[PDB]
Amino acid sequence: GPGSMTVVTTESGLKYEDLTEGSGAEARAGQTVSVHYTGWLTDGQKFDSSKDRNDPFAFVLGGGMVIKGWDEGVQGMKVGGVRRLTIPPQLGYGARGAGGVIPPNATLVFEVELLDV
Repeated sequence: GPGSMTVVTTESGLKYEDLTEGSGAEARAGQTVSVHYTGWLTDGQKFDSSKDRNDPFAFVLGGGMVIKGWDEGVQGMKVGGVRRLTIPPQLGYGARGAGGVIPPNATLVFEVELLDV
């Protein structure tokens, strides 16, 4: 209403939006935690959903198997927290893209949800 639909952008260029506040503990650099990522196309079509495959992305805050948006969200989110990270095709898959599912010049959205720390 007063300005909740705001858009944040880091030095990298990516943009994300807070979905829900976590009701547990916050993650810390060097700590291992398990989170779920929900892929979404520019139209809103879910091309990827680890939640459906029960394959939660578990890693330590500070690794190198994720993107700035992920790290940034991990260094602040808490157990049960929900954060939507939106990254462009230039800072995401690349000018090459995946293939049909996620072509170039197409922004991709990912929903990160903290499961446990």
